[PDB]
Amino acid sequence: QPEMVEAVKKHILNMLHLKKRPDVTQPVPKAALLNAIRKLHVGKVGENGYVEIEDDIGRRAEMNELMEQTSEIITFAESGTARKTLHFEISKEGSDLSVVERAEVWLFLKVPKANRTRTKVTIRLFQQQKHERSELLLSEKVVDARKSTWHVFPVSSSIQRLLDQGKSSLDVRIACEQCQESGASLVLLGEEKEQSHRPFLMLQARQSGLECDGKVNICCKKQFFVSFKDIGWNDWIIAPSGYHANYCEGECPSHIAANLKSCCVPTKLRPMSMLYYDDGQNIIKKDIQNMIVEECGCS
Amino acid sequence: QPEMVEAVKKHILNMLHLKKRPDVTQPVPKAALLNAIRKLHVGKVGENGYVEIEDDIGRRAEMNELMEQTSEIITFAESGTARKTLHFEISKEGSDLSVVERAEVWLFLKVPKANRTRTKVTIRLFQQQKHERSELLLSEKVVDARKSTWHVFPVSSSIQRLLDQGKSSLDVRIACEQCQESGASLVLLGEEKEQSHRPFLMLQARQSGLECDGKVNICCKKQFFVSFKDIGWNDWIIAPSGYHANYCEGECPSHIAANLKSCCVPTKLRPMSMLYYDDGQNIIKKDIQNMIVEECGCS
Ligand SMILES: [Cl-]
Ligand SMILES: [Cl-]
Repeated sequence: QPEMVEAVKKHILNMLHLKKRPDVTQPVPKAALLNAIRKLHVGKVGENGYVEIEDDIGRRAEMNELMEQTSEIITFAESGTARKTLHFEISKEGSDLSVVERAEVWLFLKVPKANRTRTKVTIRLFQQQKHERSELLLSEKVVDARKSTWHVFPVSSSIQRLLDQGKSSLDVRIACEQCQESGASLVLLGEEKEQSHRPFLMLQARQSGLECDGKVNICCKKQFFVSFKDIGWNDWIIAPSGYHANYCEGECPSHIAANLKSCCVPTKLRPMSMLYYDDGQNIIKKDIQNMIVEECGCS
Repeated sequence: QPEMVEAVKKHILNMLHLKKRPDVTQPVPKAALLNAIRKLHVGKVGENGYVEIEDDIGRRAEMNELMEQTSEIITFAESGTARKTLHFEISKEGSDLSVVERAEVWLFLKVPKANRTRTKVTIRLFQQQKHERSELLLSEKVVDARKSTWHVFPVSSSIQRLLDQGKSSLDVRIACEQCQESGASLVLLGEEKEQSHRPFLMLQARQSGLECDGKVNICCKKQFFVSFKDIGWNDWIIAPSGYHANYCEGECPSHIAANLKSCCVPTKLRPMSMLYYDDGQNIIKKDIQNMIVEECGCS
């Protein structure tokens, strides 16, 4: 365990391009430090003097991973069998994704000649479900019918319910009895010169690698969190409080049945930002790549 | 070479969770597509129909790497030997970094009793250089002396010149003859209850792994760019135009003089976003992690 701590310490020093940790010294007073990192927006400070890094690159990494778990699907409407009906055949991708972050229906309201009278019209979207036939109110929206424009119909929860039912098919009847009064018309089939006005459904959805537990020799990640306070480094390391020193252990079966050998290797790496005294007078905010191992696998 | 293309194709399909590429079909008309990805801000379109991804996760990755090459240094002033002089001993970190992105001097103007008369005072910062003694005008700034507040003195180019001269020492004489007229005083030594007003210099600076060239067997990255147009995939792949299929080749010396074996392994991975037809009706924008290999090394 002391050897592990020494190893982690050497690792940190190497990534910071330091030959050793800074000598102890009476540093710049804490008030000065906090004020400086506050004004430069380097570190946000709560009361009692707890410091977090304001522009943490690790948070950006987590955000990127969120994007990596998120897919955006554009489904163009197919003509329905009935009048004023659209068919949406959502890709199987949406079935793999569990959480519906957002879903919109885009319909283009075409107003050939501008009309101020009856400025606003009520558009309704009915999901045609069977078991014989009943209609769900997908969306009831009041829109402006002054000029030709796109209109957006939020249908998040309804698409969520649809996917939860294990379905990716969606037939939509559209109703707008006041539309022609305003001299307006909903482009339901993007045909010919109005083909750039073909309606569509947008769907942004999320989806929601061994760790060493009791696994004997297989390639896995051992989690070893080490607080800087416990290893006597919290004097020159301002932030964060600790370091997730996860590492890859185990052996990997070869390609014997390119390269034959296989190694237990970090397959998922996360960057980490640090705020520290380089000496008694110099505080450094630094962003280090490949600092934290998130997953291990066989090469 | 056809086997390499097949390998890349299989790789892409695997990362997209597809068993094979989508069957050809008469897709949704290009006008509809472009309009849809434009309105949803999924893909920016120039004329002639060239498509780029608007929220490319790869660009975010490049930005993160820029942060990983950038350090921010806070140097607190030490008392000079002369009157109204501050000494800045910049960390050696700044010497490693070549490009000075920005540098500021923060000085706190303390106005005990508010004074509207002589609203503005001229503060000058003189860098005291020798070879006997001459003074450079670091900064000449006109500031408001109504209330006690911080003032920021841009010194980017001057700190750049200092670092270019291979020096990290900086003595600054400060002049403000109009300050006491306005009942103001520059906190030069953050002492006692004014210790949170200790002046400081901020410095944000940048710094500015084998590739297979003719290296026989050492671990390196082979660069293989493949355009989707040339491999007949540009019909269902809307963006980007091609794929940097870089890969790791070579052998790695062992740890014989943990794990003994070492493998040529991607040490630096970059994520890539794709915009593609899942079928004739469904366009998917997806962000894939660990898609592009940027560097290879021995594990
Ligand atoms: Cl130590
Ligand atoms: Cl093919």
